[PDB]
Amino acid sequence: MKVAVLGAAGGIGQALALLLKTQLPSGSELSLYDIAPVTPGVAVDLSHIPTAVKIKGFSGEDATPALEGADVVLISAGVRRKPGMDRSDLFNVNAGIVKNLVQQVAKTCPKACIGIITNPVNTTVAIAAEVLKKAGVYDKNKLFGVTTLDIIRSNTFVAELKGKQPGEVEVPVIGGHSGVTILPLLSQVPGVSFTEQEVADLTKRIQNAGTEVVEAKAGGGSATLSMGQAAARFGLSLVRALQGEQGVVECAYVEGDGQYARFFSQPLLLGKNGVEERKSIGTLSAFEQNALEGMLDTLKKDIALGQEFVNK
Amino acid sequence: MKVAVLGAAGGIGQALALLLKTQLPSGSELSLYDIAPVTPGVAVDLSHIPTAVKIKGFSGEDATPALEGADVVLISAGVRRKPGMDRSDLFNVNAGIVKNLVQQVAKTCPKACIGIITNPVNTTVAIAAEVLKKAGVYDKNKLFGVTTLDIIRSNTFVAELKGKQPGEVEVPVIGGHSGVTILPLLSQVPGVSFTEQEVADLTKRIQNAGTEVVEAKAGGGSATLSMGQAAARFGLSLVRALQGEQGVVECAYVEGDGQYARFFSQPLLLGKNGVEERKSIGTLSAFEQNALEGMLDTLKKDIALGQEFVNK
Ligand SMILES: NC(=O)c1ccc[n+]([C@@H]2O[C@H](COP(=O)([O-])OP(=O)(O)OC[C@H]3O[C@@H](n4cnc5c(N)ncnc54)[C@H](O)[C@@H]3O)[C@@H](O)[C@H]2O)c1
Ligand SMILES: NC(=O)c1ccc[n+]([C@@H]2O[C@H](COP(=O)([O-])OP(=O)(O)OC[C@H]3O[C@@H](n4cnc5c(N)ncnc54)[C@H](O)[C@@H]3O)[C@@H](O)[C@H]2O)c1
Repeated sequence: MKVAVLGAAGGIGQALALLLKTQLPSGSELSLYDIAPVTPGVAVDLSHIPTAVKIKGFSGEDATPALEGADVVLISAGVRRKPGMDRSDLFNVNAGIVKNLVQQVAKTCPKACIGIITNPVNTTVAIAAEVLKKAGVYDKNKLFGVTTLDIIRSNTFVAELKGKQPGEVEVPVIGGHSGVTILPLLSQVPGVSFTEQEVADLTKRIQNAGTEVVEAKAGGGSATLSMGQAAARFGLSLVRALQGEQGVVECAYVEGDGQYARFFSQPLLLGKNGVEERKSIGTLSAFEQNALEGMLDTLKKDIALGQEFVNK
Repeated sequence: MKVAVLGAAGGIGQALALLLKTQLPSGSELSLYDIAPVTPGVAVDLSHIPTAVKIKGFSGEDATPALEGADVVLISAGVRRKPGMDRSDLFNVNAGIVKNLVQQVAKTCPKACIGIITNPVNTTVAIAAEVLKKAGVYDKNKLFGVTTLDIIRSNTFVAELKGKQPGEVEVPVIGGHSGVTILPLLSQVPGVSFTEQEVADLTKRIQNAGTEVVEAKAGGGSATLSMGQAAARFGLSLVRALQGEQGVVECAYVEGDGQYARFFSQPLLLGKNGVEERKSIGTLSAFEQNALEGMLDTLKKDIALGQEFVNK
């Protein structure tokens, strides 16, 4: 596999880089791209680690070199929010960045699996899809909004509440990636039960976890190291599936049948061509049904904002 | 085990943090300290990763909280060099930082195993030893200059030359950590042979690898991600030995019998009390014997500079 990381010099990009360098299968290639001029030196730094993964870094305005022959592209370029901001407040700086980078992907490697990490994900994934459509090159099985951080956050918060080993708990999370649209499916966590007070409290802690880190960093940024970890998990799942491994399933924000919104995050069976099947969200509790119904008008306004930017 | 990282908000500290969070044994504690006010937020970021390792971060002028009950302390605080500088040029900014932090270690956790990562290591380790002596608390089996990056750099450079799997080659490196005092023992690499031209060229590439990254980053710093990786390897070796694991051996810069200089890096058998035995450097080639003899006056000037700072 070749994996390209666009936005490699940032806080997220460097942590992701470190993890992919040390965890990608033997024989893999990793290319790093960022406009920042330190980027080739980030690749040299990493190239001193003894693993059988070839790494090169690229700088400047053209990402073509990084993108040639890429199977997976992971996009983490863009600005972080400051205390007192919402994710949607990032639209004005980041919409242009994502539009610019996906046109480059559309020209150079239109068959790659593309993971959008750039905030606000609910909207930027729709920007990506519209760009790829205009280029005559959209495949809805190969475009992903990366929501994996919500998953590993829920796993951590549940295990500590319920006295479980953190690596042993997996919770499904559906919806989107904003404070209102993150819905952890706590009724479906095997082997654990929660009171309704535990469900309310946990769901809030999970929805507000991004603002918790932003507040804690005090103007020094948002989640970088945990997000690096989450994105490396998703990327390695993509790579595993693309190499033919069976039964790899991840939740991600993806264009589907539209039963709830155009884009919606749900569990997905991954295969050699991207998403193999979009799995059922299953049976919801009364809390979960209610939370879902309540999020739906905010979700599709997020989507329409993205499509607007590209189509007007 | 409790492991404390002093200098946790820097480029090295954050990569080290990420790796220790994800790789330390279940039941471990990790505390992060830095004067930078973002540090508690670095710990919150990391605390969202689902592993059974407790993490807390501390800021301000007092490191006591981070240091209470620590078994291993890893010091990576200090300034990076810029293009055109030598490691020794960092003495004026970094000597004070190391003196300050080791006095805090001497008060709070005098029985911890201490790894000095701060440059220039040949000199700063001697600063550390003199501080701990003045505090009546020096144990020469528990003070380490961290040279592991020279090792993993050599492993990478050899494997690519000789068509080996990078994870399968281990090369002993003795001496110190400066351009003149890094001596890779290429005559002792099992299963590989080198021409004398290959030995000269490889030894140079290895000695100048730090300047290669500094040049490549263009004022954006020195090696951070690879150094994080190297320090995490050393820290996990320390932890393994302290928990009673057998036959863990690492090269590190350590006060020994003085046959070459006061401090000298050589292979060490690690045990429950720090270094268990200081191993023989073995039989040297004619190149290696010569390189060793030639480095010795520079090494002990490095040492005497450190002792001077503390003792005058
Ligand atoms: N939805 C999610 O779960 C999720 C996850 C991770 C990140 N994100 C978003 O990703 C972005 C990450 O920011 P960060 O924390 O790494 O901040 P950062 O400022 O540390 O990193 C951002 C990088 O983008 C680079 N950059 C800007 N435009 C570029 C372009 N055209 N091409 C390449 N590089 C360019 C910058 O030079 C920088 O290195 C934010 O929008 C964040 O909110 C969202
Ligand atoms: N000998 C080796 O192999 C080796 C290995 C790694 C690092 N080093 C040295 O370690 C230092 C690492 O720099 P970096 O690349 O991370 O640069 P950086 O600037 O990114 O990080 C340094 C950190 O030190 C912090 N700091 C300064 N004084 C502090 C103090 N009193 N206590 C706590 N925090 C404090 C800063 O706020 C910063 O976060 C340099 O001297 C480097 O040359 C040497």
